[PDB]
Amino acid sequence: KPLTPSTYIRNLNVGILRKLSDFIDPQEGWKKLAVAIKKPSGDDRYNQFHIRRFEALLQTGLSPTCELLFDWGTTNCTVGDLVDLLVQIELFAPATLLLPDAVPQ
Repeated sequence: KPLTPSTYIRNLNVGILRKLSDFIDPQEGWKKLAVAIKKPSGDDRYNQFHIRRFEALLQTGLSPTCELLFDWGTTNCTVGDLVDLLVQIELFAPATLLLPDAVPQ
């Protein structure tokens, strides 16, 4: 089904998750995203030790972006939330992957 801002991250299909990984895992994109995600209190959702755990996934050939999205997706955050964060951290390519109309041009 076509993505909308309301789609939950936990419902994204394998294909889109893998492609998001291709855009976000390189060049510490996943770490920019991980640091940017806030709890409702405004506090960081992920501390340095959470981030180190995601980092260690490279190198068993695993994707930190996937782990991050799987974990964060347990909060019922949405494609809209993710696109806001991607625009904020200037990872425009995966933003356009998900919601091309939501991206500043």
